[PDB]
Amino acid sequence: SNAMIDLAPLVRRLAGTPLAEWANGLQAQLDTKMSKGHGDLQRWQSALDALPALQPEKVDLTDSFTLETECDGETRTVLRKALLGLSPWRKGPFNVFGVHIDTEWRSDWKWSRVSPHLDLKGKRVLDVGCGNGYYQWRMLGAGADSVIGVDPNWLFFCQFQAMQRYLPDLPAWHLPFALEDLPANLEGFDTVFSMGVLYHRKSPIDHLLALKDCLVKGGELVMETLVIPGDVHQVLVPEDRYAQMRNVWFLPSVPALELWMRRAGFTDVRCVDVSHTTVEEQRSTEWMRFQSLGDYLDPNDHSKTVEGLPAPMRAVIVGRKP
Amino acid sequence: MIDLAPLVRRLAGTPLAEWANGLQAQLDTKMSKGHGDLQRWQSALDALPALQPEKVDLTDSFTLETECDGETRTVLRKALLGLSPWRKGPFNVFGVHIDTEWRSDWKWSRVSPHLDLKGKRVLDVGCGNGYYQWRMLGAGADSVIGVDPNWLFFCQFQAMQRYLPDLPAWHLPFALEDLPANLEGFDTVFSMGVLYHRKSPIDHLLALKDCLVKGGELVMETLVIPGDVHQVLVPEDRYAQMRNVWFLPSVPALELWMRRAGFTDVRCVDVSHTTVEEQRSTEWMRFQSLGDYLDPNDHSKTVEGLPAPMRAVIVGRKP
Repeated sequence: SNAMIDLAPLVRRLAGTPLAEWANGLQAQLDTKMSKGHGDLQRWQSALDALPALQPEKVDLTDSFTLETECDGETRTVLRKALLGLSPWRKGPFNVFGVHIDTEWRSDWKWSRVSPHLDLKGKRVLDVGCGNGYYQWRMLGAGADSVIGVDPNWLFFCQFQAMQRYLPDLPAWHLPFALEDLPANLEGFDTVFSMGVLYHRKSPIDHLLALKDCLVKGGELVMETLVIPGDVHQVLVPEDRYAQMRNVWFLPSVPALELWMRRAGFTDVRCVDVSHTTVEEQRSTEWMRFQSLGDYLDPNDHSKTVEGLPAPMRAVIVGRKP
Repeated sequence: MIDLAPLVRRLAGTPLAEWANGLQAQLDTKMSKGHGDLQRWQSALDALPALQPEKVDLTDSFTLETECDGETRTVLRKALLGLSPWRKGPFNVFGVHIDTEWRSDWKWSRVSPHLDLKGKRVLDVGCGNGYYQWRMLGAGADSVIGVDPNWLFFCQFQAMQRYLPDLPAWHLPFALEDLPANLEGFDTVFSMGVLYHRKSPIDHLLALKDCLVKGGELVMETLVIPGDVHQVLVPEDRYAQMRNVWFLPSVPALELWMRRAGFTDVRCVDVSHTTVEEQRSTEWMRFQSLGDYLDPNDHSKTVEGLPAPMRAVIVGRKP
């Protein structure tokens, strides 16, 4: 009972690009996936159905995600309650007609540091593991021609739908697919982002190659992942959990990761941003009640996780497809 | 002591009347036996603030609302945490979100549209903390009795009943075998998450059938495997780290067993493969959960190499 999405505008937008053939089959693939996901989608429909009919008088996506319109107290209460029905909210924050979706992450802080290193104007962008799509909006704010996000999580998809309701003309799409669901050798995006995915992949090199295969020649990869201090030979694989997370594989040093990207065939490879993640930028909130960074750090030594491993440190590395 | 007089009144004139007239004495004795167990949770129950809801929703969720300041909410939260671990739920209790291990709300949404509970006398076998009992009233049930021989589950029900004291739901800390034979007094009986723990799945089905009036309905949920009518898994040792797991039939095998037990109009209404979004450790349930029980390299298997948890809901009628 979630409406089907009309992809005809996406098909129109991708005509005359290497993405055209793929776009021509997306409507069928999306329709099938949403049929199969009907049960899961029902979990969030009452929340989506309760979102009030409002249109922004003002939109900013360049310095934040902020939507403004004339909205009374009663309407704001309805909106706030509907949005809370889509919790937990991880990437953000979103300012939605005076409702502050105070998400787990200050994704805006990180974006602010990365964006000045990139020229997105006129580019077709893919965001891999996009979560709720927060960054897709910001990539439009930085001038992207179009942004497609992929993440096979229905709640993330519904959080994107909530925002797209109020931004229905903008060229951003969220596809509830895994990266492996894209065809081989798509080679159609100008820029690809993979933020927070590499450390969950058994095969980091295959991940890098899959991202390269998404890019046009001359395209750009922006890779963010968990790293450790040290030289080119230092690579951590946890015995069990890392910051209480399962399925954590390789945590290379920055020089190790740069070398792997060169072996995967990227050029102009360099780190643009490194930092230890702070409890100020990642924490539980009213909108994301579950445990968060502070809970996963050694309570006596914030430089270590509860397992005694080096605490979360993220690097952003940029490279080009030669 | 818990006063069962309103239950006795509610059941007068039904086939459950005679049994109800013996319940208070049985409960009192069971609670004597369980005194030592019950003491563990008394201070937490005693710490629950005196509050009464201004708004109650049991139909679309479990949500209770009232005027409550931060200091009372702090006391409420601490008391409720004293009853950890919380498995079935979630409960929204005056702004305190009991984020339980299970999204039992999701499962309820998959099951309830297939059932008509309006005006029915319902028994919930293996009710855990009684979450679904509240939802069954939300769905129009005249009354719900839950049975589960676990003292913590009993105390978790008491915690919610404190705030919903006039609703016709009761939790009995009994095993199904503690009910007399041939009660034949319920319109609908639920057995959710029990069959796989029974050495005798057929005796379980017959015991459930014996609780029902003629024309009554059994809602059966349990762990299953893929395959045809001949596929039946019994683990060599553990299944998803659990001891005492016996039969995991295929859906067609389970339907056949239900027909052999004498049910008619037997049909599977839901099949789902349990995900870590539906079952997980939380601040309210800190012990291990589903993600720890799956093969970390192949989530289609348990850590033992067996097919990963798959649940089926099957409905049948007593002829």
